[PDB]
Amino acid sequence: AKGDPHVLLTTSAGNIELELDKQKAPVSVQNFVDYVNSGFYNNTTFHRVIPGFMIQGGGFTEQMQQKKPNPPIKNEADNGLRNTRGTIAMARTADKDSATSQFFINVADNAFLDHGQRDFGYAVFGKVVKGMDVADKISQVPTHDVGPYQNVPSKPVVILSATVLP
Repeated sequence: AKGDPHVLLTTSAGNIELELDKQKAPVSVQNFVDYVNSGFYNNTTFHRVIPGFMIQGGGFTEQMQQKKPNPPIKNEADNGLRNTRGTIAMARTADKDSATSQFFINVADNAFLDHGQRDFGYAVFGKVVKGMDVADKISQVPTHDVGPYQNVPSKPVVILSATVLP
């Protein structure tokens, strides 16, 4: 949510500004900023976009090659932050402590993703402060299947740069 560092994602579809919650999600925020500061997210894509749900990125190139990330981090989904529209959270696999570089932006209120009695859920670590219209736009682009992935934009939506703002 409202934490401290701001990050600008400049995409081929427009700009999205993030505010990261360093107080509630210290490990997730540090992890994310290290990826941005190292240039990791430059030329990755939003490889999975689902209208009325979310858009996910930070892992693959245009050619759907997967970049090699750093080691996985502990899940901070029990920090009280919820997966409401306009928040950013960490994607992961089956194990709760499996998140690496991939993140998603909620374009709707997705409470079934929240930490709860049935599942540990997905860690929220910031919010979109500018450019939700862009996030909406990206979620609505034509998609198709590539390899084992569905909902891949037919025309790649590229993160051309990601930078921590002063």
